[PDB]
Amino acid sequence: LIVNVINGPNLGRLGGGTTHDELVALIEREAAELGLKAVVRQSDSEAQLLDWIHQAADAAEPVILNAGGLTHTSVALRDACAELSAPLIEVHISNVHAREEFRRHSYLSPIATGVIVGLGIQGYLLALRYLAEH
Amino acid sequence: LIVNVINGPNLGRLGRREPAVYGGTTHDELVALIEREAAELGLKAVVRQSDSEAQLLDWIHQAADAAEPVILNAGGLTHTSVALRDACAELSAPLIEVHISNVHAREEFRRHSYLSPIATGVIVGLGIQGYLLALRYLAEH
Amino acid sequence: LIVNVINGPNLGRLGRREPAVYGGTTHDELVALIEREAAELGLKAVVRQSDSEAQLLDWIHQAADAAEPVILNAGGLTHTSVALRDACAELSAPLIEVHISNVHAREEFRRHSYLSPIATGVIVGLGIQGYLLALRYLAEH
Amino acid sequence: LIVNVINGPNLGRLGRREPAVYGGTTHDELVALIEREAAELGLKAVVRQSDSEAQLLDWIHQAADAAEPVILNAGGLTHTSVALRDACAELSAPLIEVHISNVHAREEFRRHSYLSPIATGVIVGLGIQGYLLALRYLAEH
Amino acid sequence: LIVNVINGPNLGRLGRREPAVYGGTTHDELVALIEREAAELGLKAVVRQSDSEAQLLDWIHQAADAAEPVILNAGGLTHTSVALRDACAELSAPLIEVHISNVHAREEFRRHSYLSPIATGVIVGLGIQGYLLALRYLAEH
Amino acid sequence: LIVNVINGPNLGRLGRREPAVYGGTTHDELVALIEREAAELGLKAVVRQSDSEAQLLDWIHQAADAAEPVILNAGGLTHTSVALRDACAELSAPLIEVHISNVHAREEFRRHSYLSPIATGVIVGLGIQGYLLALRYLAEH
Amino acid sequence: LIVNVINGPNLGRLGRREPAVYGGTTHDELVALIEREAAELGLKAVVRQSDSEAQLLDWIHQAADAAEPVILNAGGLTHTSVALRDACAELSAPLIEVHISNVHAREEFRRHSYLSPIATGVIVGLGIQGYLLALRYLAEH
Amino acid sequence: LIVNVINGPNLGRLGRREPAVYGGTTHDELVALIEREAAELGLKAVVRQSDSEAQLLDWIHQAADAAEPVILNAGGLTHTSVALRDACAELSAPLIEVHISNVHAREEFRRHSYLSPIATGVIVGLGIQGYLLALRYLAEH
Amino acid sequence: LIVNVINGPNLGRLGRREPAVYGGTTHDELVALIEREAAELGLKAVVRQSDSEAQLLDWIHQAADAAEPVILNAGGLTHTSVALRDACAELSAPLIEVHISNVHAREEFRRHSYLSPIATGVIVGLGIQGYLLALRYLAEH
Amino acid sequence: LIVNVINGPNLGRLGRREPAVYGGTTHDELVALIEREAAELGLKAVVRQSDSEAQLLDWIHQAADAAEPVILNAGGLTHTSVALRDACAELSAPLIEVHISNVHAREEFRRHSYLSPIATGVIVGLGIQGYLLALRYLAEH
Amino acid sequence: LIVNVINGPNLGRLGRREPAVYGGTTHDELVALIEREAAELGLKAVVRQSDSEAQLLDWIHQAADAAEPVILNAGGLTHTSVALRDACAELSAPLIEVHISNVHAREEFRRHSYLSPIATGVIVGLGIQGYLLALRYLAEHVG
Amino acid sequence: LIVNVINGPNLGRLGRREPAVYGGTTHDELVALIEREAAELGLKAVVRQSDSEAQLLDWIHQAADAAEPVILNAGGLTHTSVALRDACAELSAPLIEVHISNVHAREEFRRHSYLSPIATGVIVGLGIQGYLLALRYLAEH
Ligand SMILES: O=C(O)c1cc(O)cc(Oc2cccc([N+](=O)[O-])c2)c1
Ligand SMILES: O=C(O)c1cc(O)cc(Oc2cccc([N+](=O)[O-])c2)c1
Ligand SMILES: O=C(O)c1cc(O)cc(Oc2cccc([N+](=O)[O-])c2)c1
Ligand SMILES: O=C(O)c1cc(O)cc(Oc2cccc([N+](=O)[O-])c2)c1
Ligand SMILES: O=C(O)c1cc(O)cc(Oc2cccc([N+](=O)[O-])c2)c1
Ligand SMILES: O=C(O)c1cc(O)cc(Oc2cccc([N+](=O)[O-])c2)c1
Ligand SMILES: O=C(O)c1cc(O)cc(Oc2cccc([N+](=O)[O-])c2)c1
Ligand SMILES: O=C(O)c1cc(O)cc(Oc2cccc([N+](=O)[O-])c2)c1
Ligand SMILES: O=C(O)c1cc(O)cc(Oc2cccc([N+](=O)[O-])c2)c1
Ligand SMILES: O=C(O)c1cc(O)cc(Oc2cccc([N+](=O)[O-])c2)c1
Ligand SMILES: O=C(O)c1cc(O)cc(Oc2cccc([N+](=O)[O-])c2)c1
Ligand SMILES: O=C(O)c1cc(O)cc(Oc2cccc([N+](=O)[O-])c2)c1
Repeated sequence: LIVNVINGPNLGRLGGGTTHDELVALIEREAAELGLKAVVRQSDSEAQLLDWIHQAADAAEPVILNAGGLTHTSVALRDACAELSAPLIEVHISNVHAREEFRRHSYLSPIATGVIVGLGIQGYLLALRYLAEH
Repeated sequence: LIVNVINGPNLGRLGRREPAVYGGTTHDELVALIEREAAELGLKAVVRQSDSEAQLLDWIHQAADAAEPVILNAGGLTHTSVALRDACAELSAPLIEVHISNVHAREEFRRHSYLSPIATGVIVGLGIQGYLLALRYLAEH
Repeated sequence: LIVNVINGPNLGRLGRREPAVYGGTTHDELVALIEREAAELGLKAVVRQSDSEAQLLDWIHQAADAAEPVILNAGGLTHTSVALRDACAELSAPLIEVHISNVHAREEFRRHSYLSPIATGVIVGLGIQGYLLALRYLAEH
Repeated sequence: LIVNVINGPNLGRLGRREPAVYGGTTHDELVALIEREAAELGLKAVVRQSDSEAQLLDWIHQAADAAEPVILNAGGLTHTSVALRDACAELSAPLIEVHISNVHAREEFRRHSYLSPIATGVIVGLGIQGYLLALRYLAEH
Repeated sequence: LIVNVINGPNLGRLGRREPAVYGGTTHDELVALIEREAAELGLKAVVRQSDSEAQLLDWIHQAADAAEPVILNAGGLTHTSVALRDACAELSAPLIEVHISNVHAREEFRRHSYLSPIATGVIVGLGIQGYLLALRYLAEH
Repeated sequence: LIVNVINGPNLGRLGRREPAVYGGTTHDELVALIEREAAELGLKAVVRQSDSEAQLLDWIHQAADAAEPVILNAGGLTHTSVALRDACAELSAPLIEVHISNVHAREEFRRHSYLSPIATGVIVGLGIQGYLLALRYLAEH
Repeated sequence: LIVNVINGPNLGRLGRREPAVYGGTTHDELVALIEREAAELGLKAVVRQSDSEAQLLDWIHQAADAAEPVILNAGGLTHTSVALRDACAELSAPLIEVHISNVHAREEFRRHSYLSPIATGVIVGLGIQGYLLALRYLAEH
Repeated sequence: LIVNVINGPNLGRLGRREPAVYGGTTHDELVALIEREAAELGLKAVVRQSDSEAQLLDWIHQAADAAEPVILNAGGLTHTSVALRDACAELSAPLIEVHISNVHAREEFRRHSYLSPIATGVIVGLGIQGYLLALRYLAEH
Repeated sequence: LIVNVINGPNLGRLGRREPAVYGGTTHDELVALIEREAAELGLKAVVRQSDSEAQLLDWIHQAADAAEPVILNAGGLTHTSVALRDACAELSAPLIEVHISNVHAREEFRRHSYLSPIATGVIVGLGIQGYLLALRYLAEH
Repeated sequence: LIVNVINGPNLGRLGRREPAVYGGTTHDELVALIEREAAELGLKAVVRQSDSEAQLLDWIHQAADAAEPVILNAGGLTHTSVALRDACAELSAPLIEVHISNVHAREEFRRHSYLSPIATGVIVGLGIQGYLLALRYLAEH
Repeated sequence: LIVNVINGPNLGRLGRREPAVYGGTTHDELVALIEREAAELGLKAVVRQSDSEAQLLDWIHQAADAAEPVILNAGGLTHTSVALRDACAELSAPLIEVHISNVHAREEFRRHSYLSPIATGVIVGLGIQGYLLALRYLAEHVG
Repeated sequence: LIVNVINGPNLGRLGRREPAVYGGTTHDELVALIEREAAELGLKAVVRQSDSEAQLLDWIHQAADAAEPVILNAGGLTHTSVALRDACAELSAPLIEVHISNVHAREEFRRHSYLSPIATGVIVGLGIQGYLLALRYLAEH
């Protein structure tokens, strides 16, 4: 089945050392090393993430979500994310607890299945093979 | 490469209580899943639990001297121990903090960790599968 | 006369989610309700929904320049957009903030709203009805 | 059938100057007017006012036995009474919190309320009519 | 040999509402229970409930002046009333704060008390038996 | 020319206890002291006392009507009662808050008051003379 | 039927200090005192003291399995130990927190406990006798 | 009997800026007024004003050495200066803190003083007569 | 060199609204003014405005790519957006944060900025001229 | 047309180290830089520095008497001195608070100013040129 | 005669990693420094380290019962232990609390201590010599 | 080597004031004890005292241009003065904060210091012997 990998603001600026296009490629290759198909999408717009997230709620598909800094400010994002009936994994490339004190709070974490933080790009792959239990 | 998995207070219990939250797999079963699964990655995994803060510091020092990676679920001490943060700050190999359960979905005092700011990173919410994934990460630093 | 009923993010999507919190009626059903009711009262409701702050602001700006009353349920944005608040502060005719659910009976953070300080009034927890009680008011003033 | 409208401290003083923020309507006019509209909706209003906490509680307890609805403007006690909060908690018919001024547009302390969380909804800053709209809510259920 | 058992606002409704937090047995039977038990220990119990803060302060003053010990469940007034604390602050005989429910296992606000700092002791969450245990302490003092 | 002198909860008990913290002069002695002073200043002083919040409010309402100055010691309601503050916000004539002890040298919670922001002035720590000095102030306007 | 009395750090030197804040009663005198009164009520007290969190933790584990009750005085860990809180969360029999002193009359840091929200109830500031009253609650259930 | 009237920073500009706020009376006019009150009261008052913190401490020292009461309006330093507070704590004779305007009807930072806690009492918001009333209080001690 | 002037939400409504808070100059005038100054110093000024967080982000990215300096006014996103902050973080050229009004004179919530920490400098409350002074700096480096 | 530039504590040490946060030019060189720069604008600048708060206040007073503008760099006093604030709150001509370094990128206590709400505007983080641009703002409106 | 010198969690790793921040002296070497310094002054120091809070508490009761001075560096526990503060409150002989690093130059949570308020005095940031100056303090008083 | 011993406000009154807290040695004696002790250690120690912040800033600048160690007790300035902090940040030789009394056992606001973060070290509450121990440490370098 399908896994939605949604990246938030500033994530298209990637390049860790890997770029975003390279990240789409490693996520997909792996997904396929499992019975999984991955759809990686990226936008700097709250309304666009909102859209993708609704689309995943109607589909009832897992979502992986690294929301950038909206992790820390968006409730809109949280509320439309609660409805998700499949797992939600929150991913942060860098360790947000080792930075400014405001990064140590997330409107998403409470409603996520789980959260992976600070393990780099591999945060994405790790999450995929949590999901591969359905 | 050796890997240290260290489990703090109350992890000896498990999954003898609170299946809804903490799972249902025994601590023994867990030693066995971690070990077999690490062998399968080409690592050797030493796993221990202890309810004793002093003992966890000892093992963490040992890791520091031997320069080995650490997978640490400090349990309750996660939210209270500065002593434990300090011993871990010494580690030069990766330290991953693990939570079986999703702390951000419980009492607010659990949303705070003295260790996170000093780990390489954190897994929370993913159940037992959370170790193992930490293994995979370490498997290629 | 003319009244702009603005609904923010995750609205739309009404009736397709926790019926325990938001009722079971659609966004298309609510609008029918709103604009039938507005006639009963000799006004013309204009009802819209966007998940885009930028969009919601455009609408506010428009109601400011035509000096039309606004009934606004800003959804999530309510607890976060100083921007959204800055737009409504310019309104020269009444502004009524409306929440479907009772925000005072949920997570503590839904209890502060950037918009209320600068609204004429606020209706919370009266369900979908809240919009129609907002209409009237209005009708009077 | 019966709907209990109840006002707290200083509301006897309505109309009679203080009207930059509370209006020119006296309390007996408001009584007349809530009953005028209540009748015109099929309901029978019982409007009462007291400066006494113990009297307010006593009225609330009686509604909780009669299983009648309560529209409550507790004035200043909104912001401080847990006693008033608790008495309202047992109400099985709707409770509607109502304020004449926009509490969010004044002193910071006025922005908290012990009542909201355990009420069905709140109406704030609509003036008098705040009351009439709560009656409208009730009539529709 | 004389002991005052003073019950604050809402306690009169004990019964009667939410059997799962406050208990099944009503206020009259609480009186009756307490008086039999105070007699057993060779004490005369004067149990009294009011919804009126001024009434409570008065009872308290009488107790100060007669140097009688006092057992107190202030109700909502525990978290809010400095007057009450000031009345209490002058008892020469012991003063025991009692609450049927575990306040700490509830809303944040219930967890602060004006009374505890100037009380001899505090008994909480032990149900209606808390009053009886309070009588034991006094019998032996 | 009438000055209202108004003492809230526990001032009934002045002199009866706490010799160092409040002094040995009783409420009656105070009432007399205050009347003498008034009629040496061209004034008429009515001194009342109540442990009831409702009564205090009533008296405030009556001063607001007659446009008369108030010297007010609210005791424990100073720190807690928003109802009081609002009643007081309506007086056309000067309001002077008075405290016998130095509230600033005691528990934290006593250092804040709801009254002073809306009072002409506050005299604190000056013991019984507070009232007589406040009288003098009013004699001068 | 068996009751677990568990005392934490510092409690091993009762009476060896401060007749003022705690009793003039030693630990063994208290153990004798507890065992005896326990027998009177038809129970089996097992009183046990440790300065060690790890050892406290394991006594709690045993009691959770044995499905026995627990009277817990954790000492300073009361205010510091999430691990202690978490071990107790699992007890099926009642948990009752006991404190010789009235903690609420001391440093503000002593006025918060991690234990209380998960306990059947709490007894504070009633000296050595707080344990004997705890036994009475359990004899009763 | 010598009283010391000390005025801190900005006070030399009275009358020349504001009010009211600070009244129309100038510092020179206040000097004459305190000289006439001092005569009427049968004592002495030495008024001095300085924008300098160290000047103020020196004067305060001399008063602590000469056992003289102090009346102090310390201007901005009231809110910020621990130096002045320590200096004041030493006074054996009474210390009355005076503020011309009502500090409680302004910015929240004005509502905290470092002086009130170690002062005999505080007069606030009676304008310039504040100084006069405090001189009268000292004419008892 | 080329300077980017970016202006976020509501800045297209330069009065239009609130003359005494933001000034009488419109956005179109500001552009022309900015361009005279640019030209008068030999720079190119690109001025652009949007009510969209995504847009501003995107303009920021292409300034980061072009290594061009940015004179930014996020107008409200300033207080709320950490995303916006993350984008400016990559600016290698200098970043000037500009506010037309003095935010320190306004509600407290305007007094924190997520941007200031990473800005080169900040100019606040000099009205439209803030932008001009910010070019003048970029001219001199 | 005089403009007063006022520098507070430690600004006499400009360029005597550190590199780094404040720049290489010393206070004597800046004094002259500014005077030259005011003359090219037709202003006449008086630059003064002092480490004495009284001095500063005396200086602000003369500007208040002369209706003259003021560029103030209070240094450390900015975060601490309510006395400076009130001084300044009386200037009828523009007040520009200037800081050489970017206070928002240093310790959190440096992000708050008592001056800012009463200045006309604030320039932060543009180094020595801060002063130069404040003159430029002043050569207008 | 006797001074109890007690070190808490983590002090066993002094100078054995990392810093800089805490000097480059081993705990063993510190034990020696303090003991020779204590002899020069005509005192006998007992120097103990433990990562175990029960062990720290235990040494403290003993110091309380013997009425001997404690010079204490509780390391991690300083910021978190109420258990430790209560045991220490019993000391009627002088209690001087020591820190090798400057706690006020570091993370906020390190700037509060449950121990300072019941200590005679505190030395912070004077490195290893913190300990010696406390010994000198004890020895300039003495009757 | 020359060591600068700087004492702030109120420390000239040392020894003639609550010896309970500051002990009974005067300030002149203190000068001698320090001078003497410094000689046997082989250092020249200049000791200075002022109540004036400017005077303290100046002494520190001199020490900073000299590159000489400072032993500093700012008294009350420690908790308030940022100006003082910044003057000390500039010192290249070690700086020792010294407090005669144990600040951690007095009022809470004394438990913070603007100086400790930037000082080599602090000695607190070991009385006057603290200044000597600061010399002893400086001789070691
Ligand atoms: O994945 C994160 O660790 C993360 C955490 C955040 O608080 C924000 C965030 O978005 C970005 C914030 C800055 C930069 C980049 N980037 O792609 O170079 C992404 C990413
Ligand atoms: O792994 C966690 O998510 C976790 C988080 C905590 O805040 C504490 C914690 O330790 C336990 C706390 C209680 C029980 C069990 N258990 O083994 O059923 C473990 C574990
Ligand atoms: O109208 C509300 O009660 C409300 C309150 C909020 O704090 C957020 C909010 O946005 C929504 C959040 C989730 C769902 C829906 N919906 O109507 O399907 C709306 C709506
Ligand atoms: O209904 C209110 O808006 C309201 C809110 C309060 O916080 C207090 C309150 O009581 C009053 C407070 C002041 C005046 C009047 N009055 O009827 O002129 C009423 C009324
Ligand atoms: O006894 C208590 O547990 C208690 C705790 C409180 O915070 C308030 C209190 O007063 C009441 C508050 C609500 C209800 C009832 N009641 O007797 O049904 C009593 C009672
Ligand atoms: O809340 C106060 O700080 C306060 C201040 C007062 O001057 C009076 C007051 O009411 C009383 C509070 C306690 C005692 C008495 N009394 O006259 O025995 C009165 C309370
Ligand atoms: O039992 C208590 O009231 C208590 C409360 C505390 O905050 C701490 C505590 O641990 C102790 C702390 C100091 C002494 C003793 N003791 O039994 O001599 C016990 C005990
Ligand atoms: O006496 C006061 O009300 C007062 C309170 C303060 O917080 C500061 C204060 O200092 C002054 C602050 C500004 C002006 C004047 N003045 O007399 O022209 C005095 C005066
Ligand atoms: O939130 C602010 O502090 C803020 C400060 C500004 O200088 C601008 C700003 O954005 C605006 C918010 C509201 C209106 C207008 N406007 O251009 O009339 C701008 C917001
Ligand atoms: O001008 C500033 O940016 C500034 C900000 C402060 O928080 C304090 C301040 O005073 C000084 C603080 C340290 C040094 C110097 N100096 O002249 O080298 C000045 C200056
Ligand atoms: O002595 C200190 O400055 C100190 C301060 C602390 O906040 C903790 C502390 O214990 C240690 C904390 C970490 C390391 C080491 N060590 O001996 O390398 C000791 C020691
Ligand atoms: O030396 C101290 O511990 C100290 C701490 C302070 O917070 C202030 C302080 O200044 C003094 C404050 C009051 C008196 C005296 N004195 O020398 O009698 C000094 C001194």
